[PDB]
Amino acid sequence: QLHRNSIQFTDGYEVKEDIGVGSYSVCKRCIHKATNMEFAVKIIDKSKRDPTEEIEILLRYGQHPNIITLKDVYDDGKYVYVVMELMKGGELLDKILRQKFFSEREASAVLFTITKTVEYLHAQGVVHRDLKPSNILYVDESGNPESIRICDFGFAKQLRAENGLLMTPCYTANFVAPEVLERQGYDAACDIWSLGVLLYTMLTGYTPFANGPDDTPEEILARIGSGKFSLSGGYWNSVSDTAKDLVSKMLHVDPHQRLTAALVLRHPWIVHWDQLPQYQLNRQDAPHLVKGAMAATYSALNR
Ligand SMILES: */C(=C(/C#N)C(N)=O)c1cccc(-c2cn[nH]c2)c1
Ligand code: NA
Repeated sequence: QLHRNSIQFTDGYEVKEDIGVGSYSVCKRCIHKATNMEFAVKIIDKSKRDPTEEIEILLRYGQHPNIITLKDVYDDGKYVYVVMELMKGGELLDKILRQKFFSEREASAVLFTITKTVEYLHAQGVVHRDLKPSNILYVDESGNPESIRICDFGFAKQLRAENGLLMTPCYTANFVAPEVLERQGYDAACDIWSLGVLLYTMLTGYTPFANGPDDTPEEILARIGSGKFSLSGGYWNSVSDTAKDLVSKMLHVDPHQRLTAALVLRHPWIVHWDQLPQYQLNRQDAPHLVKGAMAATYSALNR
């Protein structure tokens, strides 16, 4: 169902500064010349990536408030211009980490919102397969969890049958190759590991498997081969046992014994947050450092 037409992206929009990334494509700020409104547009090179899987996901699931919403799109025959909502409130992790007053009850509300979003996607047989915090942004500076948006679904995937059919993890019979009943069960928990990395970084101000952008890829991959990230002492003293127990299983090594989004939300730190610290978090603060550390962390994975 795509695509080409008379109208061109140019005709309805003014391009602007490059706002980030990217691997197979470049996102840039733009304006809708009619209303002079601000949007963001990811320009994918068809010769390189195939937008199909991503765009579809966005059409159906964009309705989700906490999911980046798809406001428009074109294909000029060369690239594919996907207009989604521009995010003013900046990066979520980056924002939150500069908050010297932030409480567990408050970090529980953020992660709740994020996992509730991911649980939905999971029952829909869709995996992001890139959850690194740079893809979770704030549509505005309201600082309310309802401004949270998950973004850049370029690397996500639907669960399909061997027949090429939409499917849900509920339905079973209709045939999909066996390895895909595998890679979906991983890619799902793989998202849950990444959320582990967000909650760990959120309660402390450092990422569990890297100190900084300079860490060797081997050492990061090495730290991970183990797990056994430290939940005691330092910035782990004043924190809760509950959340500590939570971060452990979200970050658990076995894709299996590791938590599922659905169970996460059932963990008492998420449900029982009202029993949780309303007071700030002694946290190492190097928002720049942490960012550069995460970057070092994911490159080691994917490269
Ligand atoms: C787009 C790229 C990234 N990352 C990509 N290849 O998807 C991008 C980069 C920064 C910010 C946005 C964005 C989307 N909505 N508002 C801002 C998109
Ligand atoms: Na949305």
